[PDB]
Amino acid sequence: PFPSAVTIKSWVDKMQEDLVTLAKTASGVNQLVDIYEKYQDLYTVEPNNARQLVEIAARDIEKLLSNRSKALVRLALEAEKVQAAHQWREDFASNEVVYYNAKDDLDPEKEPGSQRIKPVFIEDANFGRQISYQHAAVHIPTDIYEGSTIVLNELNWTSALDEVFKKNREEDPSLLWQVFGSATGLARYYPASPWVDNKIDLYDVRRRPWYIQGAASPKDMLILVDVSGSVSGLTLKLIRTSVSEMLETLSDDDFVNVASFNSNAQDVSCFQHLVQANVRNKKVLKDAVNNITAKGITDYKKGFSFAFEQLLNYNVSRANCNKIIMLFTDGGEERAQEIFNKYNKDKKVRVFTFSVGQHNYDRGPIQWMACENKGYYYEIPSIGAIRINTQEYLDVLGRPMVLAGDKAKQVQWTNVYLDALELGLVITGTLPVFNITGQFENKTNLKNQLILGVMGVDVSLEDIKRLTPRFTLCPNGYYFAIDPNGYVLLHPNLQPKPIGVGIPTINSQEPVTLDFLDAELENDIKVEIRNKMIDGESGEKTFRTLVKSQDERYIDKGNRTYTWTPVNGTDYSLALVLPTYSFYYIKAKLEETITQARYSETLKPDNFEESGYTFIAPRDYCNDLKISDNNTEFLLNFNEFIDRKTPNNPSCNADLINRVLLDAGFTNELVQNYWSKQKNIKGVKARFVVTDGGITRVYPKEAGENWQENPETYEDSFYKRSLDNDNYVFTAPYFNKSGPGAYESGIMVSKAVEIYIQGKLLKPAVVGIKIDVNSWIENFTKTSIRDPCAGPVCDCKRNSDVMDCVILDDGGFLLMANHDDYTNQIGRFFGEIDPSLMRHLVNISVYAFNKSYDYQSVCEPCITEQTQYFFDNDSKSFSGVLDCGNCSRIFHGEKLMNTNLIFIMVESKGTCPCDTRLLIQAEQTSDGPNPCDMVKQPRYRKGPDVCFDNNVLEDYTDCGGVSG
Ligand SMILES: *[C@@H]1O[C@H](CO)[C@@H](O[C@@H]2O[C@H](CO)[C@@H](O[C@@H]3O[C@H](CO)[C@@H](O)[C@H](O)[C@H]3NC(C)=O)[C@H](O)[C@H]2NC(C)=O)[C@H](O)[C@H]1NC(C)=O
Ligand SMILES: *[C@@H]1O[C@H](CO)[C@@H](O[C@@H]2O[C@H](CO)[C@@H](O)[C@H](O)[C@H]2NC(C)=O)[C@H](O)[C@H]1NC(C)=O
Ligand SMILES: *[C@@H]1O[C@H](CO)[C@@H](O[C@@H]2O[C@H](CO)[C@@H](O)[C@H](O)[C@H]2NC(C)=O)[C@H](O)[C@H]1NC(C)=O
Ligand SMILES: *[C@@H]1O[C@H](CO)[C@@H](O[C@@H]2O[C@H](CO)[C@@H](O)[C@H](O)[C@H]2NC(C)=O)[C@H](O)[C@H]1NC(C)=O
Ligand SMILES: *[C@@H]1O[C@H](CO)[C@@H](O)[C@H](O)[C@H]1NC(C)=O
Ligand SMILES: [Ca+2]
Repeated sequence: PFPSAVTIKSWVDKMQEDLVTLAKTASGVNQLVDIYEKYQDLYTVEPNNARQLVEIAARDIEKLLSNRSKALVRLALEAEKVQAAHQWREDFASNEVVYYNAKDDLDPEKEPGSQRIKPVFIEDANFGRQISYQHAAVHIPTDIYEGSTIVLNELNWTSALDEVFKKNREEDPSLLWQVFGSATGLARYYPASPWVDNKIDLYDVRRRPWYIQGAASPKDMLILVDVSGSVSGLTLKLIRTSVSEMLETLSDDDFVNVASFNSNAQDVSCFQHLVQANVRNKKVLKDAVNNITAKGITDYKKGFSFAFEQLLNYNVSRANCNKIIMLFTDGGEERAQEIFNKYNKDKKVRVFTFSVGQHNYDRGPIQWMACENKGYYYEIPSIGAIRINTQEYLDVLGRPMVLAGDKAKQVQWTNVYLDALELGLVITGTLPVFNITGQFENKTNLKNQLILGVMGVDVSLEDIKRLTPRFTLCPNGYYFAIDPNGYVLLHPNLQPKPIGVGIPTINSQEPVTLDFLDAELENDIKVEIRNKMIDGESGEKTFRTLVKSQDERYIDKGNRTYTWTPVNGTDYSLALVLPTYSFYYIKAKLEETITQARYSETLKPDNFEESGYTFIAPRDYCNDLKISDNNTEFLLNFNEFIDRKTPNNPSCNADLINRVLLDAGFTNELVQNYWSKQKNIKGVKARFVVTDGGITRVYPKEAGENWQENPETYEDSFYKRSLDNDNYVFTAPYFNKSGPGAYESGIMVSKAVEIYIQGKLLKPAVVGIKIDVNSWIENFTKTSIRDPCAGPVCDCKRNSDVMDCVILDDGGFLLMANHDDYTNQIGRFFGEIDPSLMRHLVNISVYAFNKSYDYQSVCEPCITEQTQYFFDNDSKSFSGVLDCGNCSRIFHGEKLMNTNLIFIMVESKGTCPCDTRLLIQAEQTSDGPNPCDMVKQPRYRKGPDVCFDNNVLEDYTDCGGVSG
């Protein structure tokens, strides 16, 4: 029969007592506590003033960005002057311009006016590529010829930029790239490196996001696509491709909507008013455009009366400047003067008309439409012209800002994106270069209304991470930065991968934009904090929050303090996250050389046998010291650097080395004093200790090989979980993996060491014990059953036909069970085993499911969706019958004290046959939030407030029709 409540309570208490006493008397929690207090005077406890740390880091970031901006300013000034001094030569001798071309074979062994350079590249670990500091490299795309009179002249006058490149690199030796995009297509970057290796190069500097950002202002684009009968065939395909390519030239500050009209206008997609050009809204628009079919009779007066009306909707968020209309058609007869005179008579909306396809229609009304209203006229007769014709409109948009003068020259930083030359995540500062030919004397201003190009300097996210040190903080603490759009400049979750836009269809260029709410669990307080950081305010917030574990299988509850201050002079805002225990940290004392030598003796490779297999985190301690992926090489390197020259050396971080050696001494003292006394423990497979300061030691040698955790202590998930929890934490092993299962490695349970210096609280180290599966299962079996209770089993035997005994963790994964096949399935989620039982537990509020979306994830032909189950009711007791289909199974669940395990004893599914749709806990490729519903309630984003959208001097006489 079903055991009584007092009997099962006693049974759970016995199992608890056994496990907790084994863990406490095997891993020396009190032992390390006593060691830490009684080895005082070798360290001091220093405060962590968040208001000071975040301000210092913000000031450092501001200084770095000002350094990066001064180079742009001086480069732009020099380029403007050199263009002002240039003479337009036409007769170029075969050797008059000298450059590298950055795309020629280095060994040709062999032009109209150019002489190539054979440069020398040695190496540079700062870039990873092979670079030359002697001269700059020029990239000319495949389409544009390098012998044209328009390209040779720039190849000549831009040659003066190399001196300023060298001057900037010698003033600030940390400059990565210094690129000068040109209006003709060529790009000049200072460190001479070969271009990226069918290998055809489609790169065009005039389409990169930084160039587009620096060449114009945020736009309000409304593409108007003609879908009448006449555009059927090749014209429709060209229109679709051209619209997609035009959508590709849009940033997050830009708002766009695509409409269509044969005889009555309609929105092409679910959007109705306007959407910002994210990576997802753009995909929605592209798919809706690719679904377009052509049928009907053209009606311009009903399409423009629709475009102008959606350009007047102010209930929604928009860039509120540069209201432009794109007309994609073939040709017609109606110019529709009445519509323009009615809607746009003061001429505040630009109109760009495109004549797509190969035909013989009247290209007359559309040229007049692009002429009367501000705009330019384009013709796309083939796929080749699509790129240039779609990218050219920025030249037209750039006139107001150049006419503004030396007021639009403001440095703007792009979103995080993967570098073209493979440096990883970078951000580029952009400064436009104006045309000042004949500036001193008021003679020429007709062609001075077009930009020469955009200057750009790249700063890597590694620099910004280096400006924010994290090793004085607890692993749970971290830094993050937010831009006005809400995306993260810095975040631990952010990874160098393109953002998943949707489910991968069967059979790097895009910016990496990850929102703050999409990098952590969304919470009500975290939205207010995000809004405050966007507004640019400084404040403190302490609140209870749910934090996802690093392994992403668990959710644990902790106290966190958010401190944020704006990076003044820059749109970005910086914030610091600190748990309560992280407010105080241990700083190692200088001590003496004898102590350093004694501590260095501990972790030598020959000393593994006594100390245990030692892991050292790959943290850079010296500039010459090189971190390695394999921990053995790094440990050998650290040993030889410490022993060979000095424990403390110039150009090395004294604090980090002192902390590491102090931790090594503490760990060796622990092991030799306590662990060595008990050579073998029946319940314990292995004893390991993980300590802040990047050292990990496990006593058994076989366990060291079995140990699969990250060498870095901060990256360990179990370490962070033990920090968050004040009780013993059990970590479920991985199931059906290449790594050894929980039969040779055991079950990992970890308890955090708590230190009380003065009244302060410190949690420097975490200890763990690996539990033998065999000892655990036999102990679980013997205590559960009562020998004289009854003939039929009152509790589970080794293989109970009826009664089922399984103990679960907070995540719900199975750690121990009576059944043999269940024990073969240790480490698996308890779903796929008794899914109806899990659904009942969730329904009665035993576990709480919280789902999220990972956007930077890779699948097999993407956004995935993850689920993470946690305990949510702190009631130690739950019972009930399952009320199964036509039946009912009785269960009782008791949680095992501190250890956090939960034992549930229920009947087998033979008794009451329920349905088994599994409750899966993995990540399943799932498309993310519907964009259509998310645009109705947008998030809060601050927007640039500097727009140059009109000047009255602007000469709109270059409309294009006349010049063709
Ligand atoms: C655009 O191309 C032109 C051709 O290379 C360059 O103009 C030439 O610059 C040369 C620099 O070596 C000048 O040579 C020197 O000029 C001085 C006058 O200061 C004279 O004594 C000599 O002609 C000569 N001597 C020296 C000191 O080497 C050429 O006079 C000059 N003229 C030509 C041939 O066009 C420009 O440099 C280039 N533009 C930019 C901005 O780089
Ligand atoms: C950035 O500079 C601003 C200047 O506006 C600083 O803000 C000032 O802070 C000082 C003392 O902290 C006060 O005397 C001023 O009244 C503040 N001005 C305000 C309210 O804007 C700010 O300290 C700097 N921020 C950083 C990151 O150091
Ligand atoms: C939203 O925009 C629409 C048009 O874009 C406008 O509709 C008005 O709605 C209010 C109340 O909802 C009513 O007075 C009328 O239906 C509309 N006003 C007019 C045309 O007189 C309005 O600008 C916005 N609606 C709201 C919610 O204010
Ligand atoms: C994720 O977990 C949190 C904490 O359990 C959820 O918040 C609770 O939701 C339940 C109902 O699901 C309410 O009864 C509680 O009052 C909520 N607590 C708080 C503090 O709001 C949260 O709703 C879960 N879901 C997601 C996906 O966010
Ligand atoms: C700014 O550059 C100066 C030299 O130009 C340098 O001393 C300083 O460290 C730089 N600031 C940074 C990189 O934060
Ligand atoms: Ca037609």
